[PDB]
Amino acid sequence: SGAIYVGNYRVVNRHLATHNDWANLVWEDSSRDLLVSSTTAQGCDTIARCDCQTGVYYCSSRRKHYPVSFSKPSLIFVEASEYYPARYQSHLMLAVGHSEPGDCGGILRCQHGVVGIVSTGGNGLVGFADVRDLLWLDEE
Ligand SMILES: CSc1ccccc1CCN1C[C@@H](C(N)=O)CC1=O
Ligand SMILES: [Zn+2]
Repeated sequence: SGAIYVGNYRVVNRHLATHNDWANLVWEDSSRDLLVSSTTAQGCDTIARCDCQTGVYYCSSRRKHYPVSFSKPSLIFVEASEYYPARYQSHLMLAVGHSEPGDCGGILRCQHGVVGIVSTGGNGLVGFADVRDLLWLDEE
């Protein structure tokens, strides 16, 4: 689990969104595994606006932050899971790293701020849903 809190927005994995998230919905995209809801309190995270390919992510199944090299956001085939059939997920970046299903939501960050959140994985790979192109998260 986990979320990004920027401005009056909460960014979560679409497959982990709560009823309160759906009842306060701003935007959702199943192909990206992302959902954004509105919040009453202002958050403290800043979004990275860059092309970094190295950063650090939080892995809840290890209680550790790991430095990683990750691919550019792309259209990647993701195996069937409890939440989606086997399909292509867009704006996904892959890295070598430990992940388990409940690791979704962990933040990947670089020197500029938050880059995205854990969304996929298995067999020593971890995939992150990018948020750097969502410029509207910085305003309103
Ligand atoms: C850290 S994810 C992971 C790790 C180990 C094994 C399996 C997984 C993938 C689990 N997933 C991927 C999500 C998606 N974005 O399609 C939906 C879901 O249930
Ligand atoms: Zn950066």
